[PDB]
Amino acid sequence: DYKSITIATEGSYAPYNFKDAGGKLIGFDIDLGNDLCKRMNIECKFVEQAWDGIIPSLTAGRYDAIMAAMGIQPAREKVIAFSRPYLLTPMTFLTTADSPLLKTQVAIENLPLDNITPEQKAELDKFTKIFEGVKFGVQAGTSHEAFMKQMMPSVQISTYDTIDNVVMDLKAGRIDASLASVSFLKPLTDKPDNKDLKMFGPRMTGGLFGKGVGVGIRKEDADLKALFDKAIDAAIADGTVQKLSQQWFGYDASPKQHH
Ligand SMILES: N=C(N)NCCC[C@H](N[C@H](CCC(=O)O)C(=O)O)C(=O)O
Ligand code: NA
Ligand code: NA
Ligand code: NA
Ligand code: NA
Repeated sequence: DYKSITIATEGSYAPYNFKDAGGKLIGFDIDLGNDLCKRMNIECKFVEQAWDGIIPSLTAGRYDAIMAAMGIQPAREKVIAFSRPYLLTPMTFLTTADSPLLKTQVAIENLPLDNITPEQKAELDKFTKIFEGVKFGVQAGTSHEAFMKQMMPSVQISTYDTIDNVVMDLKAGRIDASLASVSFLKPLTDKPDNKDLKMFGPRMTGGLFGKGVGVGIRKEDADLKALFDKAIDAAIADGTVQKLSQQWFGYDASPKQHH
Protein backbone atom coordinates (compact mmCIF):
# COMPACT_ATOMS: atom_id res chain seq x y z
CA ASP A 1 0.00 0.00 0.00
CA TYR A 2 3.18 2.29 0.04
CA LYS A 3 4.16 4.73 2.86
CA SER A 4 5.42 7.83 0.95
CA ILE A 5 5.50 8.92 -2.71
CA THR A 6 7.14 11.75 -4.63
CA ILE A 7 4.95 13.40 -7.33
CA ALA A 8 6.58 15.51 -10.04
CA THR A 9 4.95 18.58 -11.50
CA GLU A 10 6.16 21.34 -13.80
CA GLY A 11 5.04 24.54 -12.07
CA SER A 12 4.50 26.62 -15.28
CA TYR A 13 0.95 25.59 -16.32
CA ALA A 14 -1.63 27.62 -14.36
CA PRO A 15 -4.12 26.75 -12.92
CA TYR A 16 -3.03 23.06 -12.90
CA ASN A 17 0.47 23.60 -11.49
CA PHE A 18 2.25 26.88 -10.92
CA LYS A 19 4.03 28.91 -8.24
CA ASP A 20 2.58 31.21 -5.61
CA ALA A 21 4.18 34.49 -4.37
CA GLY A 22 6.51 32.52 -2.02
CA GLY A 23 7.62 30.15 -4.82
CA LYS A 24 5.54 27.22 -3.45
CA LEU A 25 3.94 24.75 -5.94
CA ILE A 26 0.16 25.35 -6.11
CA GLY A 27 -2.81 24.48 -8.32
CA PHE A 28 -5.46 21.91 -9.17
CA ASP A 29 -2.83 19.11 -9.63
CA ILE A 30 -1.28 19.90 -6.19
CA ASP A 31 -4.66 20.08 -4.38
CA LEU A 32 -5.91 16.89 -6.11
CA GLY A 33 -2.61 15.03 -5.60
CA ASN A 34 -2.72 15.83 -1.84
CA ASP A 35 -6.41 14.77 -1.64
CA LEU A 36 -5.71 11.44 -3.49
CA CYS A 37 -2.72 10.58 -1.22
CA LYS A 38 -4.89 11.27 1.87
CA ARG A 39 -7.45 8.69 0.49
CA MET A 40 -4.61 6.20 -0.26
CA ASN A 41 -3.08 6.75 3.27
CA ILE A 42 0.30 7.75 1.71
CA GLU A 43 2.61 10.71 2.57
CA CYS A 44 2.60 13.18 -0.38
CA LYS A 45 5.65 15.19 -1.57
CA PHE A 46 5.47 17.42 -4.70
CA VAL A 47 8.75 18.15 -6.57
CA GLU A 48 9.42 20.55 -9.46
CA GLN A 49 10.58 19.03 -12.76
CA ALA A 50 10.90 20.74 -16.17
CA TRP A 51 8.34 19.48 -18.74
CA ASP A 52 11.24 18.51 -21.07
CA GLY A 53 12.40 15.35 -19.30
CA ILE A 54 9.45 14.74 -16.92
CA ILE A 55 8.66 11.29 -18.50
CA PRO A 56 12.28 9.84 -18.64
CA SER A 57 12.88 11.13 -15.05
CA LEU A 58 9.84 9.07 -13.94
CA THR A 59 11.04 5.92 -15.79
CA ALA A 60 14.57 6.48 -14.36
CA GLY A 61 12.98 6.33 -10.83
CA ARG A 62 13.68 9.96 -9.78
CA TYR A 63 10.04 10.09 -8.43
CA ASP A 64 6.91 7.86 -8.35
CA ALA A 65 4.27 9.72 -10.34
CA ILE A 66 3.51 12.74 -12.54
CA MET A 67 0.61 15.18 -12.01
CA ALA A 68 1.37 17.97 -14.48
CA ALA A 69 -1.74 18.52 -16.66
CA MET A 70 -0.56 15.46 -18.60
CA GLY A 71 -2.91 14.14 -21.28
CA ILE A 72 -3.34 10.32 -21.52
CA GLN A 73 -1.85 10.42 -24.99
CA PRO A 74 -1.18 7.29 -27.19
CA ALA A 75 2.55 8.16 -27.74
CA ARG A 76 2.95 8.55 -23.91
CA GLU A 77 1.10 5.23 -23.26
CA LYS A 78 3.93 3.46 -25.11
CA VAL A 79 6.36 4.71 -22.39
CA ILE A 80 4.39 4.95 -19.11
CA ALA A 81 1.04 3.91 -17.62
CA PHE A 82 -1.71 6.31 -16.56
CA SER A 83 -4.37 6.43 -13.88
CA ARG A 84 -7.92 6.71 -15.12
CA PRO A 85 -8.64 10.37 -16.12
CA TYR A 86 -9.21 12.99 -13.39
CA LEU A 87 -10.17 15.86 -15.77
CA LEU A 88 -11.69 15.89 -19.30
CA THR A 89 -11.40 18.90 -21.59
CA PRO A 90 -11.46 19.68 -25.34
CA MET A 91 -8.69 21.59 -27.19
CA THR A 92 -9.23 24.85 -29.02
CA PHE A 93 -7.35 27.73 -30.67
CA LEU A 94 -6.17 31.03 -29.15
CA THR A 95 -5.49 34.38 -30.84
CA THR A 96 -5.69 38.15 -30.11
CA ALA A 97 -9.03 40.00 -29.76
CA ASP A 98 -8.34 42.09 -32.93
CA SER A 99 -7.45 39.06 -35.12
CA PRO A 100 -9.44 38.53 -38.39
CA LEU A 101 -9.09 34.75 -37.55
CA LEU A 102 -11.94 35.35 -35.00
CA LYS A 103 -14.44 35.88 -37.88
CA THR A 104 -13.85 32.30 -39.22
CA GLN A 105 -17.07 30.28 -39.38
CA VAL A 106 -16.97 27.15 -37.20
CA ALA A 107 -18.97 24.41 -39.03
CA ILE A 108 -18.29 21.75 -36.31
CA GLU A 109 -18.47 23.06 -32.71
CA ASN A 110 -17.40 19.71 -31.12
CA LEU A 111 -14.90 17.78 -33.15
CA PRO A 112 -13.99 14.21 -31.99
CA LEU A 113 -10.79 12.94 -33.64
CA ASP A 114 -10.56 9.14 -32.66
CA ASN A 115 -12.12 8.60 -36.07
CA ILE A 116 -11.98 11.54 -38.60
CA THR A 117 -14.94 11.46 -41.02
CA PRO A 118 -14.61 13.22 -44.46
CA GLU A 119 -16.84 16.02 -43.04
CA GLN A 120 -14.50 16.45 -40.04
CA LYS A 121 -11.46 16.29 -42.35
CA ALA A 122 -12.98 19.12 -44.51
CA GLU A 123 -13.28 21.28 -41.32
CA LEU A 124 -9.64 20.55 -40.31
CA ASP A 125 -8.52 21.30 -43.92
CA LYS A 126 -10.45 24.63 -43.84
CA PHE A 127 -8.60 25.76 -40.66
CA THR A 128 -5.27 24.47 -42.08
CA LYS A 129 -5.78 26.73 -45.18
CA ILE A 130 -6.84 29.74 -43.08
CA PHE A 131 -3.64 29.18 -40.88
CA GLU A 132 -1.19 28.94 -43.79
CA GLY A 133 0.73 32.22 -43.31
CA VAL A 134 -0.35 32.46 -39.61
CA LYS A 135 2.61 32.00 -37.19
CA PHE A 136 1.71 29.42 -34.52
CA GLY A 137 3.37 28.87 -31.18
CA VAL A 138 2.93 25.81 -28.90
CA GLN A 139 4.73 24.38 -25.88
CA ALA A 140 7.27 21.67 -26.98
CA GLY A 141 6.45 18.01 -26.09
CA THR A 142 2.65 18.54 -25.93
CA SER A 143 -0.27 16.95 -27.77
CA HIS A 144 -0.68 20.58 -29.16
CA GLU A 145 2.70 20.21 -30.93
CA ALA A 146 1.82 16.64 -32.06
CA PHE A 147 -1.54 17.86 -33.52
CA MET A 148 0.04 20.78 -35.43
CA LYS A 149 2.89 18.62 -36.85
CA GLN A 150 0.65 15.66 -37.86
CA MET A 151 -2.68 17.34 -38.76
CA MET A 152 -1.52 20.81 -39.95
CA PRO A 153 2.07 20.19 -41.24
CA SER A 154 1.89 23.13 -43.71
CA VAL A 155 1.36 25.62 -40.81
CA GLN A 156 4.53 27.38 -39.51
CA ILE A 157 5.03 26.33 -35.91
CA SER A 158 7.48 27.58 -33.24
CA THR A 159 7.91 25.43 -30.09
CA TYR A 160 8.53 26.87 -26.63
CA ASP A 161 9.93 25.60 -23.33
CA THR A 162 6.79 26.79 -21.39
CA ILE A 163 3.24 27.85 -22.23
CA ASP A 164 4.03 31.14 -20.35
CA ASN A 165 6.55 32.00 -23.09
CA VAL A 166 3.92 31.12 -25.79
CA VAL A 167 1.45 33.57 -24.16
CA MET A 168 4.16 36.28 -23.81
CA ASP A 169 5.01 35.98 -27.55
CA LEU A 170 1.30 36.02 -28.56
CA LYS A 171 0.78 39.21 -26.49
CA ALA A 172 3.96 40.73 -28.03
CA GLY A 173 2.86 39.82 -31.59
CA ARG A 174 5.83 37.46 -32.26
CA ILE A 175 3.27 34.69 -32.99
CA ASP A 176 -0.33 34.97 -34.25
CA ALA A 177 -2.09 32.01 -32.65
CA SER A 178 -1.74 29.01 -30.35
CA LEU A 179 -3.55 25.80 -29.36
CA ALA A 180 -4.25 24.40 -25.88
CA SER A 181 -7.11 22.90 -23.84
CA VAL A 182 -10.20 24.88 -22.86
CA SER A 183 -9.17 24.07 -19.23
CA PHE A 184 -5.99 26.19 -19.78
CA LEU A 185 -7.47 28.84 -22.16
CA LYS A 186 -10.75 29.62 -20.38
CA PRO A 187 -9.12 30.71 -17.02
CA LEU A 188 -6.42 32.51 -19.12
CA THR A 189 -8.97 34.51 -21.21
CA ASP A 190 -11.32 35.03 -18.19
CA LYS A 191 -8.66 37.21 -16.53
CA PRO A 192 -9.27 40.98 -17.05
CA ASP A 193 -5.45 41.00 -17.71
CA ASN A 194 -6.17 39.04 -20.96
CA LYS A 195 -9.15 40.90 -22.52
CA ASP A 196 -6.83 41.20 -25.60
CA LEU A 197 -6.86 37.32 -25.96
CA LYS A 198 -9.72 35.16 -27.36
CA MET A 199 -10.48 31.44 -27.85
CA PHE A 200 -11.82 30.41 -31.30
CA GLY A 201 -12.45 27.45 -33.56
CA PRO A 202 -13.73 23.91 -33.05
CA ARG A 203 -13.44 22.28 -29.62
CA MET A 204 -11.54 19.04 -30.38
CA THR A 205 -11.23 15.76 -28.42
CA GLY A 206 -9.51 12.39 -28.88
CA GLY A 207 -7.08 11.30 -31.57
CA LEU A 208 -3.59 12.49 -30.70
CA PHE A 209 -5.09 14.64 -27.88
CA GLY A 210 -5.82 11.42 -25.96
CA LYS A 211 -8.36 10.42 -23.30
CA GLY A 212 -8.18 13.10 -20.57
CA VAL A 213 -5.67 14.22 -17.90
CA GLY A 214 -4.13 11.40 -15.88
CA VAL A 215 -1.49 10.58 -13.28
CA GLY A 216 1.67 9.29 -15.03
CA ILE A 217 3.03 6.11 -13.38
CA ARG A 218 5.74 3.55 -14.34
CA LYS A 219 4.21 0.53 -16.20
CA GLU A 220 5.66 -1.96 -13.64
CA ASP A 221 3.93 -0.09 -10.73
CA ALA A 222 0.55 -1.86 -11.23
CA ASP A 223 -0.28 -1.60 -7.46
CA LEU A 224 0.33 2.21 -7.45
CA LYS A 225 -1.97 2.59 -10.52
CA ALA A 226 -4.69 0.52 -8.71
CA LEU A 227 -4.42 2.77 -5.57
CA PHE A 228 -4.65 5.97 -7.70
CA ASP A 229 -7.61 4.59 -9.77
CA LYS A 230 -9.57 3.76 -6.56
CA ALA A 231 -8.74 7.21 -5.04
CA ILE A 232 -9.74 9.08 -8.29
CA ASP A 233 -13.04 7.13 -8.57
CA ALA A 234 -13.86 8.12 -4.92
CA ALA A 235 -12.78 11.80 -5.45
CA ILE A 236 -15.02 12.04 -8.58
CA ALA A 237 -17.94 10.22 -6.85
CA ASP A 238 -18.04 12.51 -3.75
CA GLY A 239 -17.74 15.76 -5.78
CA THR A 240 -14.15 16.62 -4.70
CA VAL A 241 -12.87 16.83 -8.32
CA GLN A 242 -15.90 19.02 -9.28
CA LYS A 243 -15.21 21.30 -6.24
CA LEU A 244 -11.47 21.67 -7.05
CA SER A 245 -12.24 22.18 -10.79
CA GLN A 246 -14.65 25.06 -9.96
CA GLN A 247 -12.08 26.59 -7.53
CA TRP A 248 -9.10 26.55 -9.94
CA PHE A 249 -10.72 26.67 -13.45
CA GLY A 250 -13.92 28.62 -12.66
CA TYR A 251 -16.01 25.74 -14.16
CA ASP A 252 -16.60 21.98 -13.89
CA ALA A 253 -14.22 19.90 -16.05
CA SER A 254 -14.49 16.76 -13.85
CA PRO A 255 -15.13 13.37 -15.59
CA LYS A 256 -18.37 11.32 -15.17
CA GLN A 257 -18.66 7.81 -13.54
CA HIS A 258 -19.11 4.54 -15.64
CA HIS A 259 -16.49 6.19 -18.02
N1 LIG B 1 3.16 22.43 -19.11
C1 LIG B 1 2.61 21.38 -18.50
N2 LIG B 1 2.86 21.12 -17.21
N3 LIG B 1 1.79 20.49 -19.22
C2 LIG B 1 1.47 20.74 -20.59
C3 LIG B 1 0.38 19.71 -20.96
C4 LIG B 1 -0.37 20.13 -22.25
C5 LIG B 1 -1.36 19.03 -22.67
N4 LIG B 1 -2.37 18.74 -21.67
C6 LIG B 1 -3.15 19.79 -21.07
C7 LIG B 1 -4.30 19.17 -20.21
C8 LIG B 1 -5.52 18.67 -20.99
C9 LIG B 1 -5.38 17.31 -21.73
O1 LIG B 1 -4.28 16.92 -22.22
O2 LIG B 1 -6.41 16.57 -21.89
C10 LIG B 1 -3.74 20.78 -22.09
O3 LIG B 1 -4.01 20.38 -23.25
O4 LIG B 1 -4.01 21.95 -21.73
C11 LIG B 1 -0.59 17.77 -22.97
O5 LIG B 1 -0.80 16.72 -22.29
O6 LIG B 1 0.29 17.75 -23.87
NA1 NA C 1 5.30 14.56 -23.31
NA1 NA D 1 -16.49 28.85 -22.81
NA1 NA E 1 -12.03 22.31 1.22
NA1 NA F 1 -10.31 31.15 -10.25
